[PDB]
Amino acid sequence: PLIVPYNLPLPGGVVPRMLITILGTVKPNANRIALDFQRGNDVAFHFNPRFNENNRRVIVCNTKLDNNWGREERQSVFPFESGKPFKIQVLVEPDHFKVAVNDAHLLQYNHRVKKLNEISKLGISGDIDLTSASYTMI
Ligand SMILES: OC[C@H]1O[C@@H](SC[C@@H](O)Cn2cc(-c3cccc(F)c3)nn2)[C@H](O)[C@@H](n2cc(-c3cccc(F)c3)nn2)[C@H]1O
Repeated sequence: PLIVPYNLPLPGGVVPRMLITILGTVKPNANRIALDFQRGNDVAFHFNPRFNENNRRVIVCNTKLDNNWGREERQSVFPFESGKPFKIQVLVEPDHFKVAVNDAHLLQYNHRVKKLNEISKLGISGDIDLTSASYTMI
């Protein structure tokens, strides 16, 4: 494969028990990946693996409101590797997004944007070959 950046519409927004699955492969020498769950111009949930921030690998999560980034939430557990295939699963739960990578729980992100049914796009960006992006209800 899909063209990156990729826009996946989420019809009617998100809702608890919606599971979003992203399959791809990290490029060689990757620097960054981003998933952006968007409410119009706002980013309800930005999930941003950084492969070289001051020579460290870190996951940064944040929200962008009225074009302003908020307070970052950081996770140093880092399950991605340059050149390797991955699966990201984002399960919407009542009070947070729950993220697993390669079937292992990674992090939760509490809902800052609370109009879940207005979070109606997922952008997928950065240093990946994107194989598929889809959603289902569990
Ligand atoms: O906030 C999140 C934002 O970050 C900024 S970079 C600056 C901050 O990182 C500053 N900062 C440090 C800290 C902090 C807090 C505690 C400890 C600590 F060490 C540090 N708190 N704030 C970044 O451009 C943003 N962005 C990334 C992308 C993007 C586009 C395409 C592909 C892709 F993969 C990503 N588009 N926009 C977005 O990721």
